[PDB]
Amino acid sequence: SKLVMIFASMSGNTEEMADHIAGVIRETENEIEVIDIMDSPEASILEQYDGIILGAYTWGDGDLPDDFLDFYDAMDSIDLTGKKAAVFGSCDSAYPKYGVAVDILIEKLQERGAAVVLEGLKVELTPEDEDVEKCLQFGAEFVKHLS
Ligand SMILES: Cc1cc2nc3c(=O)[nH]c(=O)nc-3n(C[C@H](O)[C@H](O)[C@H](O)COP(=O)(O)O)c2cc1C
Ligand SMILES: OC[C@H]1O[C@H](O)[C@H](O)[C@@H](O)[C@@H]1O
Repeated sequence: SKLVMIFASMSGNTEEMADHIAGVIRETENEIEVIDIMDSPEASILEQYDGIILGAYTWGDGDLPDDFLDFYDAMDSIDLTGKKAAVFGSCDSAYPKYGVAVDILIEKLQERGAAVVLEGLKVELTPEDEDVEKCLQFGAEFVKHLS
């Protein structure tokens, strides 16, 4: 199957997670295109993939990264019925609205008809060894839902 991952990372923590998850998926008989939100992908591309993984840190007052805002708006016009999806991100418990960008992106995927097949994966700041193993389990469990 053909998969897409779109991630946002300012300081590198969510990108570390993205690279682990994608590297695990690449050891299966599936292809994945990993795209940084800074490179301005259009949301319509999500319609062309069998599975979708989004990654995002949380910013400001429990908001999406600034660079995700246009893409998020454009998601109101796409049809994701049938697709398998999941979301991850790095987080900081110095903030009350912890990792809520993950929850916001999950909600939007649900609204557009995607089957969200995993709980959101939240890691505190830079992954430690146990967090890295959680990234491996996320990728392995995601693939199981593909046909
Ligand atoms: C201005 C600012 C606001 C933030 N607001 C939140 C927040 O509401 N909730 C949260 O979990 N983290 C918040 N964070 C923490 C980042 O999401 C966290 O540092 C994360 O590791 C960044 O991921 P990245 O390395 O991929 O950029 C905020 C960080 C900054 C700098
Ligand atoms: O493409 C836009 C439309 O897509 C779907 O029909 C949504 O359910 C609807 O809320 C939205 O207006």
